[PDB]
Order: sequence, then C-alpha cells, then structure tokens
Amino acid sequence: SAKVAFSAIRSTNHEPSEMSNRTMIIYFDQVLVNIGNNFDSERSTFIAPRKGIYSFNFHVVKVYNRQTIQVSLMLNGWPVISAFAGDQDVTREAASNGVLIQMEKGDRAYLKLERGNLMGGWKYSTFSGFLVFPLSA
Repeated sequence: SAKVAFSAIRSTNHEPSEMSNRTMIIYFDQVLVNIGNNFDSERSTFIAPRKGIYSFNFHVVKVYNRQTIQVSLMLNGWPVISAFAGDQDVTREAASNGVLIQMEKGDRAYLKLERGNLMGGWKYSTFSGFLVFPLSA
C-alpha cells in the first residue's frame, strides 16, 4: 500500500543493553505508530517495503548527559545525516536532525551512536519516519 509510517519513543531511563553496547544501535522500546509493520521494534530498524521517497526525523535526548555524543541516521550501514549533543561537562542536550531519502525495497534505516555514550539513559528520545510517496503531486 501507499500508507507507510512509524513512530517510536524512549519511554525509559534504563541503561543500554549488552547488545546495544556492542552494536551501538539506539533502541526505542515504545512504538506509537507502525502502519505496515515495516519497523522492526526488536532491532529498531525500518525496512522500506517499496521504492519511494521517505522522510525521517529523530530527536535523541540525553537529559542526564556527560561527554559529547554523535548520532547518525544509517542507510544500509552508511551514514546519511549526523547530529551532535553536549560538552564534556554535565548538561541536558538533544541530538536532532531530519532528512528525505530515496529507499529501495528491503533497504534498512536505523540510528547508530557513532560517538559518545548513553549513560543516564536517553528518555524522551524520538524516532519516526514515513513514506512521502512511492516511485504531478
């Protein structure tokens, strides 16, 4: 179908899991939207069901931050857009960015922590995206 959208948030303060620490893939436990079930909640990865233009937005919140972090949106292991939050001191900072990208069927989109750490949790972090249109209006 031409109705594809997902939305996930971090509803908890909990520290990252062993696997998350190893893969560095930012996990989102609460999924508000998942039309088409194209977002793999277990892997926190979006798999494009068809060719089209997709929109992604993310806001990774570290309310209890220490040391700077880099969050990147990954497309098949390659970084598209990146964002930075924080000074080596303690603060509350958000890593936000957004982009429109073309995806093929089976293409994988996810967030990876290229730099820094998630100690203190990443509560209030959001990750959403949708199909703008498949591949004039």
